[PDB]
Amino acid sequence: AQTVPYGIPLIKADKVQAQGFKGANVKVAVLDTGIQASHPDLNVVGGASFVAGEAYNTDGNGHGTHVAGTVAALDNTTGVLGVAPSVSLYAVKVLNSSGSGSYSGIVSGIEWATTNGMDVINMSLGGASGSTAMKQAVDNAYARGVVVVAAAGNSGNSGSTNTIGYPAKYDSVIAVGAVDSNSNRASFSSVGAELEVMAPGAGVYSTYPTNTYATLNGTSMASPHVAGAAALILSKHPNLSASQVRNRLSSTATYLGSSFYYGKGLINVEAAAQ
Ligand SMILES: [Ca+2]
Repeated sequence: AQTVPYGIPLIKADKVQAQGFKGANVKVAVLDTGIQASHPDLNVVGGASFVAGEAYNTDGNGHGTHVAGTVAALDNTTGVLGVAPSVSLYAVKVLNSSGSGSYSGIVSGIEWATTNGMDVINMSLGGASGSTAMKQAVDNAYARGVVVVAAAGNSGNSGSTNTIGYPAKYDSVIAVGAVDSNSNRASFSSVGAELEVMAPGAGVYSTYPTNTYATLNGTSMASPHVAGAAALILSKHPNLSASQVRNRLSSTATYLGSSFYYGKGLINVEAAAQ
């Protein structure tokens, strides 16, 4: 029995897939803690590790295998279902078993992604401070046609103090906030003027270490829904430029309220892709 997480139908991923578009030919790189490549519900085609002592194909934390699952859990008779199940998955390890990464490691991951022709980059990570190297790394990738997607942050909204993290804060990166199954903004979701779009981030079930599946909360779970949506949009319209894919996502987002808390609203892949 394959489970279908609320997240896929909520963003209308199921409608698009039913049309035949599943992300085939689109190269998606997941910049995270790696992925458990042996997971039976995943097909990791390659990648690289910029973390010392850990190869790219193992995940001693769980976070990367979970994010990876939301994007591409295989469409079959077992486990869960990804947003773009026929995508080419590349595991780029830039975070350690503790889920922490240095700027250089991340920067290497971004550069590797660009140099190796990836189509979409997912970054479910973020710090309080940026870096000039990271900004260059991300500007060039996007300018080279790569769709950059990152988690907005899990600092909630205490105050009126823009809590968007980096690299989400950068102009070339799409900042993704999180909503629950009722489409309401999850309390932990970062707010700020850079907040672009929302996606399911509360209570998302996906592939998890050592051939199992678990439920997690966080904007980190939200980002992969958008990365996969970009992959769907690209599989249906391969001649689109990154920003064009970007524009479809924002323009067709379902209005939820003030952008400071919701961006342009909840993504709708069917409207975005047509
Ligand atoms: Ca499956």
